[PDB]
Amino acid sequence: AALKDQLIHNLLKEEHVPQNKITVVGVGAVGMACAISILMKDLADELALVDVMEDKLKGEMMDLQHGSLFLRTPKIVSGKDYSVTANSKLVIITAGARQQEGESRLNLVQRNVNIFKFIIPNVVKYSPHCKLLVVSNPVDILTYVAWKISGFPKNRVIGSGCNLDSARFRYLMGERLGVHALSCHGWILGEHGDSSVPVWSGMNVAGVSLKTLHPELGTDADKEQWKQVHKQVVDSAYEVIKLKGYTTWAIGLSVADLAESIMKNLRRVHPISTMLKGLYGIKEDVFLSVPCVLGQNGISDVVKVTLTSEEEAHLKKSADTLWGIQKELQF
Amino acid sequence: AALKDQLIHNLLKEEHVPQNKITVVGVGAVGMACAISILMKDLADELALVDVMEDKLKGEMMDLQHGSLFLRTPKIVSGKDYSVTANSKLVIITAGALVQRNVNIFKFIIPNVVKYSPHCKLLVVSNPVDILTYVAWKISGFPKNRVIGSGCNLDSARFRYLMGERLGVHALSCHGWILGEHGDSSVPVWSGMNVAGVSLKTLHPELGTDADKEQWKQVHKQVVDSAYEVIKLKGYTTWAIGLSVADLAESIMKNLRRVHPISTMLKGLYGIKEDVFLSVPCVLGQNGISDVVKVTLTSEEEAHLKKSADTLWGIQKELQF
Amino acid sequence: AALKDQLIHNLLKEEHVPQNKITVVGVGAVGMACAISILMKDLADELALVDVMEDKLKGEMMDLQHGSLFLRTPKIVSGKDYSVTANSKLVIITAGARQQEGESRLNLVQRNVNIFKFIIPNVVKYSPHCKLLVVSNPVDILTYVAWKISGFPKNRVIGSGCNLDSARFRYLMGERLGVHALSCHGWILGEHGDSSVPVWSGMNVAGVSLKTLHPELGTDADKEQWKQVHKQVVDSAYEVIKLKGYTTWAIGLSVADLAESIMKNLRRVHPISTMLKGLYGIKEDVFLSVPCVLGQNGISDVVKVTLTSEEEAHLKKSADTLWGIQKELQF
Amino acid sequence: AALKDQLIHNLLKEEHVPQNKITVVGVGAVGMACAISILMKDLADELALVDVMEDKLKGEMMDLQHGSLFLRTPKIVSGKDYSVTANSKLVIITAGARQQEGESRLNLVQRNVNIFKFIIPNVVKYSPHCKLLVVSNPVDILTYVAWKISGFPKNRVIGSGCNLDSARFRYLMGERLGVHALSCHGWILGEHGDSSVPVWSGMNVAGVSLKTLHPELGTDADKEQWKQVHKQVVDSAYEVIKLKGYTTWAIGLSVADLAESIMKNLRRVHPISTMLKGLYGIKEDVFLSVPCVLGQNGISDVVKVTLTSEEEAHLKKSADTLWGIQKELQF
Ligand SMILES: O=C(O)c1ccc(-c2ccccc2)nc1
Ligand SMILES: O=C(O)c1ccc(-c2ccccc2)nc1
Ligand SMILES: O=C(O)c1ccc(-c2ccccc2)nc1
Ligand SMILES: O=C(O)c1ccc(-c2ccccc2)nc1
Repeated sequence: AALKDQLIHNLLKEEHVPQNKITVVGVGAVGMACAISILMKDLADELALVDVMEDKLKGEMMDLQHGSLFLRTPKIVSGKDYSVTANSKLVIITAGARQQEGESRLNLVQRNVNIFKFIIPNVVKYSPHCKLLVVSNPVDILTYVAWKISGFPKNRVIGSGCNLDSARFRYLMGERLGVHALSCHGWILGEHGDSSVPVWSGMNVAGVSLKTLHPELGTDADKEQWKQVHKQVVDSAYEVIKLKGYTTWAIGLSVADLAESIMKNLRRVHPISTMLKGLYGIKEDVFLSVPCVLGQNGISDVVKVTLTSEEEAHLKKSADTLWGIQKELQF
Repeated sequence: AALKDQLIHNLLKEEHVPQNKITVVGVGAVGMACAISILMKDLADELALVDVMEDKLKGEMMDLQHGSLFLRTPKIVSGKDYSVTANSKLVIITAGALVQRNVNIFKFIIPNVVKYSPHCKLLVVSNPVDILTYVAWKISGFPKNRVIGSGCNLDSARFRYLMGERLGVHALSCHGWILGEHGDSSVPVWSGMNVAGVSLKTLHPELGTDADKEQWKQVHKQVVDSAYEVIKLKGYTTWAIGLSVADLAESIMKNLRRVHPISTMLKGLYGIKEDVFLSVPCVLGQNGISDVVKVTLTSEEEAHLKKSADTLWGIQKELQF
Repeated sequence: AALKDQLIHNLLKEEHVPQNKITVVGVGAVGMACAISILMKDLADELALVDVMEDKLKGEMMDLQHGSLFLRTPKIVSGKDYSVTANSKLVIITAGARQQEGESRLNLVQRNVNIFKFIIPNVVKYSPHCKLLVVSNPVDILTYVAWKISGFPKNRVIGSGCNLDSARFRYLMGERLGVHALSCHGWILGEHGDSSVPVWSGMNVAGVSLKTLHPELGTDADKEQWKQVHKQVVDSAYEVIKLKGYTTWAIGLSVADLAESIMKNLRRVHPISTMLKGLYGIKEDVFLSVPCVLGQNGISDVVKVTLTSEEEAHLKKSADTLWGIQKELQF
Repeated sequence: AALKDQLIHNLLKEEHVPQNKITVVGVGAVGMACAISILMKDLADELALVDVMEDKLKGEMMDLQHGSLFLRTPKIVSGKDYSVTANSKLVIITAGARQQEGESRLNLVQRNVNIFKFIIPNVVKYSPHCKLLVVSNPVDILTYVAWKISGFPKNRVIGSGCNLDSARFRYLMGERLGVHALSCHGWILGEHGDSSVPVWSGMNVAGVSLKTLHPELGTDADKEQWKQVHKQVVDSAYEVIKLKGYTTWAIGLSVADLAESIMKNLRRVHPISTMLKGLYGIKEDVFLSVPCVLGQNGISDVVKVTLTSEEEAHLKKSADTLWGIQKELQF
């Protein structure tokens, strides 16, 4: 009698269980950039969104759903209750507090810790086996906080870390050199941000080391000021925030790329933040960006880059800073 | 010599004439959704963004540029000056403010567009879209095949999604057309709704009427209201409109000749005698709209289109260019 | 210290389990067309190939593997031993014998049964939960054979059936109308091949019924002879075989499209062959093509097309003929 | 009134000109692998095939056309007559004479030269401004022949060169190290074939030089025998031919990737053969593979790789042997 039933004969009951589900936590501008980038690359057969702002959340979900004709991701869901995130292979954390003025660093972090104490247990409860990917800043610290709270082995807790900044570096490199970023290679490692380390000895096109051609590369004795590009990279995000208010598109694309490696088990190497106690001369429980092999089991291996003693010292300094801070957090 | 020249021997004096360039005018939430959707579909070898808000504009450009490693569009440019848009195949208009005001705005945007891309196709998304497509058309001087309104494209996609939810199948497999004037006055063509060539109206003759126990009529209402419901929740809409626009971009750039519910100057057809744009099923390719399907309409569906034409013309009569 | 261990520090011990594995059985031209199309649509994270021709098999695997740089499917495996197919979501059967001089078509069918008696139990053993998609001809009969041998519920055994033929029909429709195949709708249903049924009443563009515009559509009294469009469809495989000796590309593309719906749980409606006893007036255990909702559990629902009395008669006759052949096969 | 005219009202009476047309010359297994890969990457709005085997040609065209529903390339054409190739952006030559015996090299080349004397003039007649991409072996010599016959400037005449062999190298590299080929970097340069040059110095993951971790890399004294990996690349085509009779998929994928850089003006660096007189110590009109910037105007720039004296002389010798043969060609 009903039209559906007149039109369609049902032969199979529902067993409905997601096979490649991704959850994004937080629907601010970064969260939604990750979401659209992930939808348009067909990485998931289901997408879930969660946030505390219920109207905003429902709106974003609906807008995405109205695009269904143009996507190959058949199920998009959302809710404040984390049961909608259940059985995710990958859960991306973009939520957090924004540093107020006068706040102080340690105080900003703690407020983010307090948010994660609510988020992380809810993620783990409904997706015990997922990979966690943290994007919230400061990423290296907050990836640690998510690791400790979730109880997950280190291979399953990832920080986007320096992934986008390495992408920005390759872009600026390509602009100076007149070739596409895809063909330009450079690595930024360590602590996300201004303390991050541009590995000059690895920068090359077509296997041709720029440092071998141009020995001054990276020093202050450089007429071409290539050391500036790293600073350009670091500065360029705050430049963008100053211009449009925030950044979204690039980080979203960045995160989708990582998600691809994970969902398809590509085992590509990305500069991302991993718990590297024991490597790179690091002694504390700290996340730093190093070239990681990324696949369906998270970070399985790490490339041991050969660093100068200065570069090694930089990583140690950041490890001390990060640790000193984490030592003062309330969990 | 410079490091670049130690690394790279140049063999050709490079001339950059973009071959598959697309411009988005307006970097609001709609314009930027179009941009990112277009970028992720690999439709252009160059993207230009233009807006009057210079800081916002430069910020959006830089943000997209930073994602270059993950894209296949080698050049992204922007500026308030329209030289940056030069030689575009397709220029998508998302800027706007009424109507005589938009006329005044378009009186600046469109001639700037035509000056730097004399041969481009125009795609207007700005509301009220049927009227502004007419405006952009008159000011442009372009023949009608080259000026296109997003029209009922998204609302059809919304309708098809809601059809899919009700039937338990993907929107791709649910067919249905919303035509005419974009918005509250649009026409849900009940007679064409079908899955796998099976008319819903033939199975269920009450489809779309008040006596319809399933209230399919409310589905069209829900479509007409959905933008409003989404704005109420998040403040605006973006993703779906951007996706629907990139899909039109795709048919154009790849000369697909797919059929879309978009707004075209339909004088001479469907009984209309004025210069107005309404959504009908249009064949869309590298030359824009070259053909339209003649939907068989009920006598009152027809009178509904004629009414929208007189409504649009009534407004269009006033304006001055 | 090995170069690998010098370069890369291992942090995890992988027990590799494929999450979106597809297997193609038979690396003839049809099988390798399915394989390349599936690879270029990023539908799987692992591809396995099996065939009895061991050299040919290894050669195809290696050729595909040499392309890994340009693909996003990290693992391509092969072997005559079906352990390589273990834990496949989807297994595509293109293996078959070709007729000799010589033998009747029935005798040719039985030899394909004997081939399936070997393949199907091996497939089921290593992938108990997979869906089966049978492409080998005659496809309605061989899909039934696979159903029977496998013991799978009907929702999981799918025949490619009239999927390609409908695609061909839509292409020829679009050539006549000056519109892309994506916007021309029309269905070829029933038994794959000569006896297939062009459902004239369903043919439309933008929801405008051609039949209503042109009541002669598909009749002998039709001055535009649209029936010849169906005849072109029925003959197109033969025509391509006369010119190039076989067909590959189109069937491969049409199979990858079915694979997409399955791997991504899209629930798109495809004209494919399904066990339809109990529907469409059919009283026998036969597979015929009807519009099927295709997803991760295979065929969950079928659309009930309104058929004329003469159309129902063609289907029933097809069911009789199919069933008649099936009783004569040795299982 | 015809059904078409009842259904569709024509508003525009317009003409032809394809905007991103690609032509493939030769519908052997290589040309068709190029074609399907190009079709599935959405690189063209029109595809033309040409070959002297008219039935085969028409068969392949039809087979591809039947897959229209599943593609986004609206027009596929073919003909023995080159007018079908008019206004191509890019023309890919995969036609050539085969090997028999008693190779007076300047014979199975001079015969290819006589074949090109027919093809290339026809190509340039209908596409005066196309880029030429030669894949036929021997590729460095045949790219020179097409360059001479066409009258084209060197930037627009390209040979596939060592592009696939580098991809194979990066694949084998990935297998040894446990990471995807996309993250494994290495270049094979110079004369395509046995005499190609593995550039040991440039091989790396994430900017870490393997030669620097492992100085013996590439030498006979290499305990890990990485020299054999290059030899394995040089032999792989022969190994695959031995197994399946030819190679197709890998070369096709590699060629489509060059086509992408051209059609989208990506300016990526690929190891392809380019007329390198004046560079790398060479003074003759020959084509060798070096890292090239590839865009909408073909090869506009070359990367100058730092070579060992041993590597340099190896390239110089290749140049002289190529010229030695080219001298003896009758045009
Ligand atoms: O480096 C950037 O551009 C960058 C990185 C992270 C974020 C970010 C902002 C809010 C919430 C989560 C992440 N924004 C910008
Ligand atoms: O139907 C909608 O949701 C819809 C349509 C157009 C627009 C739109 C808004 C501003 C500028 C251009 C276009 N927004 C929403
Ligand atoms: O309709 C066609 O073109 C068509 C369909 C199936 C097959 C086919 C041939 C051998 C093995 C398996 C399948 N060939 C051609
Ligand atoms: O290296 C290879 O696998 C390889 C390269 C070229 C070709 C090739 C063969 C015939 C015509 C054109 C190109 N085959 C194999």
